[PDB]
Amino acid sequence: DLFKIADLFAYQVFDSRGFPTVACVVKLASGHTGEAMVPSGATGEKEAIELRDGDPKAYFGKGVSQAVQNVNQTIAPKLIGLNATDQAAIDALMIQLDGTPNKAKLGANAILAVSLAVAKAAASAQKTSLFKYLANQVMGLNKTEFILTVPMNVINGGAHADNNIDFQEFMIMPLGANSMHQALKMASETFHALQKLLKQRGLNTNKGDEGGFAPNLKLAEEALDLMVEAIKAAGYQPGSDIAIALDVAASEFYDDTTKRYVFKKGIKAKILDEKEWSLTTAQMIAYLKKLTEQYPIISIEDGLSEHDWEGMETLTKTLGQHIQIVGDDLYCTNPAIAEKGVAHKATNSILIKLNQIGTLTETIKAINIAKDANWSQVISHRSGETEDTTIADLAVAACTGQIKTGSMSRSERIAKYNRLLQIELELGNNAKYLGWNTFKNIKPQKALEH
Amino acid sequence: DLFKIADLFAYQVFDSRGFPTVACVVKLASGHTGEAMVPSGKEAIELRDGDPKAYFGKGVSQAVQNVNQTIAPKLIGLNATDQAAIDALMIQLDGTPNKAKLGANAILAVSLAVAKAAASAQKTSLFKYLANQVMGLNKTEFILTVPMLNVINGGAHADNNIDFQEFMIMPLGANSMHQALKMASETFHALQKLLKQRGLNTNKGDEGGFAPNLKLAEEALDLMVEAIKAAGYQPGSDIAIALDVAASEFYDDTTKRYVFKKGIKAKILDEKEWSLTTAQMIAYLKKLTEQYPIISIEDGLSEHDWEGMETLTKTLGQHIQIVGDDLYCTNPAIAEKGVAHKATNSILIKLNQIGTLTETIKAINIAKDANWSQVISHRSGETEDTTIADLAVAACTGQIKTGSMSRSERIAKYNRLLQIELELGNNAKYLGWNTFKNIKPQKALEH
Repeated sequence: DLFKIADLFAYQVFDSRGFPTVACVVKLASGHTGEAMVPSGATGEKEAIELRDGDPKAYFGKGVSQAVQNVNQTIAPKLIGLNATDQAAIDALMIQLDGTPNKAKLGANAILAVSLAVAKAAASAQKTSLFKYLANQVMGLNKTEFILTVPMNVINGGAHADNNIDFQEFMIMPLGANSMHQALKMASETFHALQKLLKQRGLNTNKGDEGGFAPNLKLAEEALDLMVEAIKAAGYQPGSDIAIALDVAASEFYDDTTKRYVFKKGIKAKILDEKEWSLTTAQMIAYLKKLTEQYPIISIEDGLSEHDWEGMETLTKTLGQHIQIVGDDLYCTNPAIAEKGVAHKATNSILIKLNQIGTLTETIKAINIAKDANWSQVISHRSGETEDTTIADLAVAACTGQIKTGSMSRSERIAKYNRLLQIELELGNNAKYLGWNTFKNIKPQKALEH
Repeated sequence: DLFKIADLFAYQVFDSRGFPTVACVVKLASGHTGEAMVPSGKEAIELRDGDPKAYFGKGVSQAVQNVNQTIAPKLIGLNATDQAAIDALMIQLDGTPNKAKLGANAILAVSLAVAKAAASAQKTSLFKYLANQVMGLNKTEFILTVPMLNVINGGAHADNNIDFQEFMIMPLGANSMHQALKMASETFHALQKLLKQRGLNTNKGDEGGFAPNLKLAEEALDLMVEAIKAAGYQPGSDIAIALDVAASEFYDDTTKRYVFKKGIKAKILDEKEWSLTTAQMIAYLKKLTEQYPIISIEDGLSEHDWEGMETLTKTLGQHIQIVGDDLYCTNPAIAEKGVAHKATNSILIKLNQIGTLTETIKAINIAKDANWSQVISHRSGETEDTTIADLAVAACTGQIKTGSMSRSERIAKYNRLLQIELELGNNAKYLGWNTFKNIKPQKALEH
């Protein structure tokens, strides 16, 4: 049998931050192999459980030897002999074998490593690109033409940034391009113009975890002004060529005592008055609205707190007809929660993080829930990434038209972009970069498109 | 036929800094493929377009076209296992001494992709193919690489006032690759905590290290020793230090003095006291190796100071590794002069400085014959390509310089080394302090 699983094993490797993570290798009886690595975030509540050893004498508590052992001694014997193309059955087996909703027994990082390595081995054995295998064998979509991904992080703020800006991610989005190579040209040139801008302002140009900058800026508007200048300096038109996406990460500064959005970093640094910048839900929506009118902002991720479902619904009603409203921590790539988001019209977009849910099959379920709702699906990296490029093939296979996988530095990000270049080249006329037409969940304002 | 080249193409990709570089894909008649990408830093010429409309002039579409229009048609039908012939043909196809016509980035991409395709067609690991087919070494047991990891940056492209370029930890006390990287990982995280406590920036330089606003090289070395201890390890016996001084960057050819220009311009150093003769520079490096557990010095004197390099190698080289990097530029003809003059006891091997795999192996074997070590090295602009890990294992150099413990253009090499160690089992050995055959380390340092 060409697809029978012959060997399966896991071992500890490192992510892009130097923390341990899980690698898994699947070997088929034909000799073909698949290999996958698991990313890691900077710990959500509804996320599937990332299993860490918590030994203070080993990797400052972040070892993954227990997850690795769960693959080698618990999962692997159950999967030997199975046809590797039976993705849904193999994921179901691991789901039942863990037996908990959040994969706390085996660890989502054990399960996902196997889930992805099995698909890669099958794709190898079918002698086909991973994106074609995922599209046409796993998802059964019978596609010959594929949609390439408009990419969206060049300036950081928030909980893990060294500066006093409360929003978490400021991203550029080259929607005016008509090919993946032109989109990455736009992104590369804008990134390097931004680096020159920051350097001559006297700001630090060392790289944050996702390859962007965390300079000592005082205000979100100062970051947004600099991105507009970088776009212009690179020779492009803000909005029509390169737009802006935000990851507000509002859960991080939502004050649960007062039910207000408190811009705590700017307040504490004496940049912001504490009363003026302690915002009601209504005032926070009005502020996000204002930014979308002052700047070419096309997408807002986690603009309100995950505890503020009523506000999220109001935001999507107010702004979502023309602005992409992305739910990330709102759903945690959980199909059951995404369905509730669809019913309530909480967002018009979902951020898809493989390791937040833990199997490829469930991730595809979440993607299809969004598709049925005419939401966009933004396939996403984590702050701790690897050289693994699975999310590039996944985003192309599901024709999401959008990916969030980092800045234009650090090859745990760049490798996804290089993989997308290769996919575009391999497909030729069968690849389409839709640009502004990539959105099916919103109607972008014509003034913004051009 | 199994190894016949059927198709071959290049295309433009991005390195770890966001700048264009060359990728090449080789497909064989048997359907097997190899793919490589080229890093970017007397070197062979890296060919850039110079078009201001595109990538601030740093496009590589001419190199890409040179592969597609010039090299590819000449390699169709050739045996991909004949690395020496394919490399010789590309060298003649270029026709210049420094690959200025086709570009070293065009030629190296093909050179590497051909070898990976042949290894794929042989159903063998790349390091085994390189060792037993390309280098004909008939090896079953391999030496793993002691890494030297750049954790603090200075010099030309760091935004601080330190003149020395790279400050590196080296986990020589480990007895496995995975234990070596445990030591590296834990020390790197400890250093990060220490920098934050001191109010210093912890975002990353190009090679994944830190570039904090430090005033003296001794400050960086102090922090590294503290981080080693804070991680629970012994400076020296567990984790030693390697330097890349990059002295060529601040050697003043007019006065023949090593002028610590960054520290002088920042009013940290008095210009008279820190404009050092060759003898004072050697005396300074010697003192550093006495105050700090430094086991290796790269480019401690200028490439224009061969007499100095010979004196440094005779003064410290008995027990300190002295690495020639820009002194040789991975050039076999220049390496042979280094051997005859005993300029160093080690050579830094950069594939894209010379431009083919065959010439790189020639440089390595020249060093092997002189009882030098070979340090297989990354460039500051790397890719997710992990060729240097397999090359360093194939040649049993026992040493690699491929970055800090962050950014996966560095980490990918370490992950590949972990995979190689796991694959080989008892056929892999991490030699630790015994990895050095070119020096006899001081027992005080390694005990």
